[PDB]
Amino acid sequence: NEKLAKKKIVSIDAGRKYFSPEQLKEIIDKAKHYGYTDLHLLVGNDGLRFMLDDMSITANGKTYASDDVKRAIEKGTNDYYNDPNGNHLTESQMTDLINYAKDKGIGLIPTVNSPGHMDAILNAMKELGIQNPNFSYFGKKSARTVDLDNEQAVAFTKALIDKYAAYFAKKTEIFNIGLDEYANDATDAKGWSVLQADKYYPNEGYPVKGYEKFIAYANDLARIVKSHGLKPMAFNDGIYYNSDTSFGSFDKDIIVSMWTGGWGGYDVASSKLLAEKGHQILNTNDAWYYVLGRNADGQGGGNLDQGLNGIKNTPITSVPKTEGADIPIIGGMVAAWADTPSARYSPSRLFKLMRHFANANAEYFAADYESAEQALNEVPKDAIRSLDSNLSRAQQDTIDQAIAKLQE
Amino acid sequence: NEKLAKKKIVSIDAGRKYFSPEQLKEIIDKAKHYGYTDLHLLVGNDGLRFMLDDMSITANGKTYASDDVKRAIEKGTNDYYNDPNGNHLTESQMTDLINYAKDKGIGLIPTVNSPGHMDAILNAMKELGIQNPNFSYFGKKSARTVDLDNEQAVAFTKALIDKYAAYFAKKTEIFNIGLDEYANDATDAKGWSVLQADKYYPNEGYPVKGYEKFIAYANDLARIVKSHGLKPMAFNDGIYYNSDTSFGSFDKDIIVSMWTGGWGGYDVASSKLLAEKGHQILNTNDAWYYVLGRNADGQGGGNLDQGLNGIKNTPITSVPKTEGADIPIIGGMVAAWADTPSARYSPSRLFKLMRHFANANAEYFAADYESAEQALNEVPKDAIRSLDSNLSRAQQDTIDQAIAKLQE
Ligand SMILES: CC(=O)N[C@H]1/C(=N/OC(=O)Nc2ccccc2)O[C@H](CO)[C@@H](O)[C@@H]1O
Ligand SMILES: CC(=O)N[C@H]1/C(=N/OC(=O)Nc2ccccc2)O[C@H](CO)[C@@H](O)[C@@H]1O
Repeated sequence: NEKLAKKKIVSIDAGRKYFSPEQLKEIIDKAKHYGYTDLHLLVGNDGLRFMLDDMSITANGKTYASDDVKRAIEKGTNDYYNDPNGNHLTESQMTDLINYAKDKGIGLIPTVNSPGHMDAILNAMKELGIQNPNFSYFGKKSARTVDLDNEQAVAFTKALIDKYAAYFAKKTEIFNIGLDEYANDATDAKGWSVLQADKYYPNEGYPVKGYEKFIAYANDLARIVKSHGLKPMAFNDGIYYNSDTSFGSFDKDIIVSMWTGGWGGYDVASSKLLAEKGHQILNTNDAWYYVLGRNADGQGGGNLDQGLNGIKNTPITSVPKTEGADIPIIGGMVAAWADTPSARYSPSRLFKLMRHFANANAEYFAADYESAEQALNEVPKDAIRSLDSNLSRAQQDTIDQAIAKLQE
Repeated sequence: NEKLAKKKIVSIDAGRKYFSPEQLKEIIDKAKHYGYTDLHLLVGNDGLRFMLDDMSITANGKTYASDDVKRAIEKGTNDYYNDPNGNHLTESQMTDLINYAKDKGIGLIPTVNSPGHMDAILNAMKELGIQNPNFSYFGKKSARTVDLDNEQAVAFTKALIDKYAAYFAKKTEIFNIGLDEYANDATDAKGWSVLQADKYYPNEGYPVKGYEKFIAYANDLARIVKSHGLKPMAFNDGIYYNSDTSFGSFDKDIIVSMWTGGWGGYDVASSKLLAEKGHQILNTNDAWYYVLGRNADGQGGGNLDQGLNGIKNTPITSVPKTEGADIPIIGGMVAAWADTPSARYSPSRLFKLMRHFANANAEYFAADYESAEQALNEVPKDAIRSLDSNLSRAQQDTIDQAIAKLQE
């Protein structure tokens, strides 16, 4: 069935906040249990929390030694938030995690975010001797965003992505380069307008070729990822921002994680425009968002009850900003975020979100056969087998009737 | 139940195209059958197809005689499209239609559109001696939109709305003043930007206080409608366009028919902003749109199969441009339109749309008790009664099992 063949993805922000391999395996088990197909794991998102064994970087006519890069990144991340739970996943842990997921039929999609949400990398680059990597807006320095005029900072960042992409090659299918929310701290969430401004309002102090350079940067990352046999993904907001096609084009192989329909003064391209350009669309509707430590109404945007309500009200098939058109999607992604990374991670709350997303879109999620397997095993060792292995969660109680056997 | 208490509305464009009282009663019967609560009947929308017995209008220090107004409007409408099926509903027919609907528990919501989509009224005003009522944009004259600088044209239009509102008083609850798509012909669908332009780009030939005057106009119509005990409704696109609150405010009693999340260069306010301003929201998602004579993919926007797919993919609870927030709604409205008014009206196609909207949102629509009543009557005259009169279409087959009795 076509619905069941879609991707159903849970997203976890292990960039801002540390998650242990054990916690992540537990998430993987629940994902499999509920009919999900993939774990989307941000490891670079403000913080950078995945260290390769060899972190040496060649860029700028030199090689930054592995030990030096590791030190700079570890500290860069800790300056953002020194998490008492841990700093980073190691390469051994990631290889094991990917294999553990794969053995269960769960794929892994990493994110290493740039040119925004890269606090730790910027911090690292500074320690390594790269001057003024940060974008500044009229005196206000972005903590999270690289200046695209800074050739050395850009070359280092590209080489770091390439290094990660070389690792994830053959172990994974998709690599999310991110691209969301350029200089959102320094511009009060007006980054794309700011990058486009100089073209239409010249000689006013706006970044010359700002957006043009962003386009070139995004496409170069896309080529880098694809050179390792990987499909690039990115968040939608900066992609043909304001529906403006006059700055250049985006590479069609960029899968768009469509998370926002925009807001006042933040006029993103519709998913209709993006799909018509040829981009595949992953529905990542922010109606479903959950930010750790926000549980009920009044606790702010992305609170759990808001996310659970978005899940109930806005199904997997309902994409942001469609113009009423029929947008084809590769599937849908529900996202948990750690904006305040010191908040306590609650497995039960995350699984409640995941369960609700699966149950509210039951025809899209493979039925739970684990329960049935478990029951057969619990039969003293001294229907179920014949029911087709292709039901959805919508037909779940069928299976739960066959487990209601128990006696004989 | 809260879901069942929502409004579920079918919209019919009897402004562009003539619909007979008989056709409309048939629509009302189907609406009741499927669990709808209201018929939204545009009678002024490009064409004007409802004539009051007394059409005399006092404005501009004079009274335009009823017979003169009737002649001008009838011709104005025919110049738009002289429909061989008929020109207008009469007052007797409308009073009967409203009563017929009311007796069945179906409300009627009329639309008389302005200051856009008012071809016939503009045509009429010209015949009646009002000079240059039409908005022009750099030489290009709008056929559909009144110039808000034209005091006499504005005063006549306001008085016509007041006349209709006086008629609909006590017979109805809501009056839709429309307000969609200002000068969409003459500006290539850029009307709101055009009205706002002079404020930010002065001395360039843009309408001085264009949007400011639109705001005053909308609010005056709102006061007029409310003076007859009616709640005003309007389409969302012109309401705080571009999320700009610096031109003035909209009256909070304006219920917003939220039909569009906007598109490239057409940056409407989010339903989040509108709801936070205090506006009640009627979900009128254009994903569900059906334009008569467009049946399959490739036949253009609003084709039937597109509407049926929008209905399947986007439920009644999914509002345009929410910013991911929980938007409260008074209910939802599915709309059939006659953009090409010479297209053949197909009852079966319209009922298919209506049926699908009801079945795709089954928990919102009152169950069909008419079938059960019919069966009891067909019992030779020489369970059903006890099942609660409060089920939704989701529990329909319960009732259809009780009708599967038939024999004894
Ligand atoms: C692509 C994305 O979601 N980026 C940021 C992001 N941006 O969201 C907004 O700018 N606004 C918003 C916040 C909560 C829910 C919906 C939209 O949302 C997440 C939750 O706050 C952040 O953790 C992400 O880093
Ligand atoms: C409020 C509204 O819908 N206005 C016009 C309207 N505006 O729609 C658009 O501008 N674009 C559009 C067309 C079809 C489906 C969705 C959006 O849609 C209807 C169907 O074309 C027209 O009949 C209406 O007059």
